[PDB]
Amino acid sequence: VGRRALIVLAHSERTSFNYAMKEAAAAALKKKGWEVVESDLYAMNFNPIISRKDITGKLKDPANFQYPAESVLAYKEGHLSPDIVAEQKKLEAADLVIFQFPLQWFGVPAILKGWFERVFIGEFAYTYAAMYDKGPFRSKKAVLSITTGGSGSMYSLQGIHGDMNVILWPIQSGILHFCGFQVLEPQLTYSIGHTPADARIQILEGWKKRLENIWDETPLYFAPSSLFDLNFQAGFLMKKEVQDEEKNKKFGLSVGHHLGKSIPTDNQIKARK
Amino acid sequence: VGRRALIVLAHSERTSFNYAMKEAAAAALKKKGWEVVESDLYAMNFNPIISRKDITGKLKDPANFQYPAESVLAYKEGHLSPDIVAEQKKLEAADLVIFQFPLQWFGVPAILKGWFERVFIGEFAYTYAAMYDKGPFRSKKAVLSITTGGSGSMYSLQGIHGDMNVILWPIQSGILHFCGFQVLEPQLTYSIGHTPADARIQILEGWKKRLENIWDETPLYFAPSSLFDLNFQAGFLMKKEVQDEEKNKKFGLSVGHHLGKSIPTDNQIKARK
Ligand SMILES: Cc1cc2nc3c(=O)[nH]c(=O)nc-3n(C[C@H](O)[C@H](O)[C@H](O)COP(=O)(O)OP(=O)(O)OC[C@H]3O[C@@H](n4cnc5c(N)ncnc54)[C@H](O)[C@@H]3O)c2cc1C
Ligand SMILES: Cc1cc2nc3c(=O)[nH]c(=O)nc-3n(C[C@H](O)[C@H](O)[C@H](O)COP(=O)(O)OP(=O)(O)OC[C@H]3O[C@@H](n4cnc5c(N)ncnc54)[C@H](O)[C@@H]3O)c2cc1C
Ligand SMILES: Cn1c(CCCO)c(CO)c2c1C(=O)C=C(N1CC1)C2=O
Ligand SMILES: Cn1c(CCCO)c(CO)c2c1C(=O)C=C(N1CC1)C2=O
Repeated sequence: VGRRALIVLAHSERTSFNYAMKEAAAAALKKKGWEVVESDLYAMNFNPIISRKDITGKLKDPANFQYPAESVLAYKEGHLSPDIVAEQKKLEAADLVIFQFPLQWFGVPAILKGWFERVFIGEFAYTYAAMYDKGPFRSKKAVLSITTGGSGSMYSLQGIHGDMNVILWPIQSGILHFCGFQVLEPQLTYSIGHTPADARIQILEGWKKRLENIWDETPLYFAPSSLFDLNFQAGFLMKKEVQDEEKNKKFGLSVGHHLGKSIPTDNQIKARK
Repeated sequence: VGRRALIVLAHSERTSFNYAMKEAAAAALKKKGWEVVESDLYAMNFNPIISRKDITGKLKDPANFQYPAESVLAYKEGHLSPDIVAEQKKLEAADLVIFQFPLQWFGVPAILKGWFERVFIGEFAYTYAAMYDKGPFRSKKAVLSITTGGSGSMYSLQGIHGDMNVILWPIQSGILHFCGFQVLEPQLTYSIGHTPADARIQILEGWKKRLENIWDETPLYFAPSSLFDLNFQAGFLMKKEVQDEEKNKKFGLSVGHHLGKSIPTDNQIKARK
């Protein structure tokens, strides 16, 4: 189970609904007996820009600096900047990780994106030998609580912005599942700017009612790494046997693995698949 | 045609392939007679975090600060941070806009994301009344020149990362096209870290050769806003007449508008559709 949760919030105002959402989760998890730790990126004067300054030790190759390799070495020998180290310590402790933020340009706010780049360092958050389902965070669960200005119909299959499921894919699969995370269903609150005071209060309570059994939820579906040949020679491609088996299938496995066929409904929004 | 071009580079090292790619682009356009401006975000020590400080004048509601509204107001009254305004002037002057950068966590670097968040202010870059093809940058053309660590196979339909087209969509559609931009085929250079010196040399040459007739290229396909009911009351949904004619089509219109059907091949990578 999970006695410990980490809530990462990416918003500058104590007056925003996101802040309200953060407080709601905290109070709800605490009442249930969780240990809650927060990462208010803005209140932390958080630096979102990767650079050589993330390494306090001596680079192996100062003339041609390469972040991936350098930050790994830094991780292994113990000389990553003190702030990155402190977030890595929170992640390691946490069972549940809650990412609370407002949608900004079809994605996560620059400051939170930076958090991922500087914190989710190789060896720590992922390895090529243990990708996705076999990643380091496989015993953890992650959820995204997003707020938007645009209504929900704008993000439907016929909505001008298009299918939200496509927007969520890069984040939930690309960042979260890749490191081993079990991604739970996203908490999506559309057009929070056009929501009556009474509705908003219910949203807060709904969020809290959910967090009471958050750990027992069945996570979103992602194609297992067992269906792919996990090696550079093979190109990390889906096993031939698997390709043949799926040719008889109507729907693709996920949004990223739509396989030219149809995408199973709300693959990145609803579980059970 | 276009005489002016702006290149936004999002990389810290001048020894990187990205910097080399940016220099090639510059050289090539200049030889063909273009005015070339650059935004080396790392070199500029660019501030990517949106805050109330992006507004130098008097806010309208300082105690309940809402970025979207306040920032549009500062734009219209002219009290947007000087640095943001300097970048805005670069966009207004450019016909072509090239975005050079390494893929990081299935998206653009945090420093570029922030650049979008702070420079693409309402009214200036977009208006809900002039969405997508009718956006402010409709006479401009934008291109993504991306470098990757993973191989092209990893991002094929049967690769572990799944379709690259899905990763491209939120950026090319949600950010660039939403603002009016005519998005041109991305320049995708895979596993650049595992590419021979000679190969890298030719890559640089093909980019330069491409930039010679870049303006004459037919852009990627996006469903035109004429197909959707552009009004809140309607929820910005596809017109019924249009939904009806598409019922018999086998393919969806694009990645975001797959419509539960089959996404046309390389909708976000190859033009003509
Ligand atoms: C740079 C940028 C890019 C954006 N890009 C997109 C995009 O691509 N797609 C999109 O859809 N949207 C986009 N948006 C809009 C953004 O998603 C919304 O403005 C944001 O989600 C609104 O929520 P908020 O919590 O930040 O703040 P607020 O707008 O303040 O709204 C919260 C509301 O709830 C009220 N409230 C606060 N606390 C409480 C409480 N405890 N109880 C009850 N009510 C409360 C507030 O008074 C307010 O009316 C963008 C915004 C920015 C700044
Ligand atoms: C935080 C982070 C997240 C990442 N996330 C992802 C991800 O989600 N997906 C993914 O696929 N990758 C990812 N990557 C990897 C990244 O995309 C690659 O490391 C990057 O694209 C490599 O290119 P480069 O130009 O930055 O630099 P470099 O690694 O330096 O490589 C350029 C190569 O070309 C050589 N070179 C330089 N200039 C020239 C020239 N003029 N002519 C010929 N050769 C030259 C260099 O010596 C070197 O060997 C991530 C990296 C980081 C740091
Ligand atoms: C800032 N902002 C708001 C909210 C406005 C509330 O005042 C909305 C919702 O329509 C939106 C934005 C914005 O910057 C970009 C939007 N395009 C990418 C999809 C968008 O829909
Ligand atoms: C740093 N890095 C490299 C490059 C390594 C070059 O040796 C690759 C390519 O496999 C990758 C990364 C990285 O940080 C994260 C990756 N996950 C999001 C998909 C990835 O594929």
